Amino acid sequence: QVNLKKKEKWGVAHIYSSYNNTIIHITDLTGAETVSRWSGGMVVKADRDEPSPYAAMIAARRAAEEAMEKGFTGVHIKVRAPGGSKSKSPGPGAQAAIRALARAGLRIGRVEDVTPIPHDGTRPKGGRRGRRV
RNA sequence: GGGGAUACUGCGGGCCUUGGGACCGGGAGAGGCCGGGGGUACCCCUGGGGUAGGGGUGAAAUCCUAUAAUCCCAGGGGGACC
Repeated sequence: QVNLKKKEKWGVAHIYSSYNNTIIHITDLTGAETVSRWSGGMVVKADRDEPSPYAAMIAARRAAEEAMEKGFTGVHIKVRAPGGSKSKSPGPGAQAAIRALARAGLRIGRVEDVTPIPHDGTRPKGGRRGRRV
């Protein structure tokens, strides 16, 4: 119980956003201790509705209120679209979730598109012609 | 079968330098080969965290996951690719 004068506790919200779901995941400043992890698939029951900025805001609110219960007055943001051979655009859930966090009242610090981009590229799926849908 | 002409072609000889070849100089270039050193990304293993879903679709399911998954963190390894 260190004598905390500031009560400016800062954590990190890692936001995995894709075209199929979104995961809010709040940790300490390191990232090695988790404090809240909420998903579209927790907050709803329709798979097609998992990605939505609706239910993204809800997952964000639940994770936020849990974290600001536990302390953590502010959060840095690390939004992450899927990997290198997959898509490199996050989705709507990202901006929706950061807006939801600000609404919840956590001081949003610095934001970063921490998306793993390859300097080479493994082969992506779909084959030579892609998805012929 | 003879005789004649000699521009062109051929044959022989000689000269030339414009075509081409050689050389020299400073540059250019993802030309090639061989060696070394790296870059993310991805996958697996280990350890820590943290629990109930993840994934995928037009919508779903197969599949993965409560032996602890997805997510996050620290290490190790791997093969491709720049």
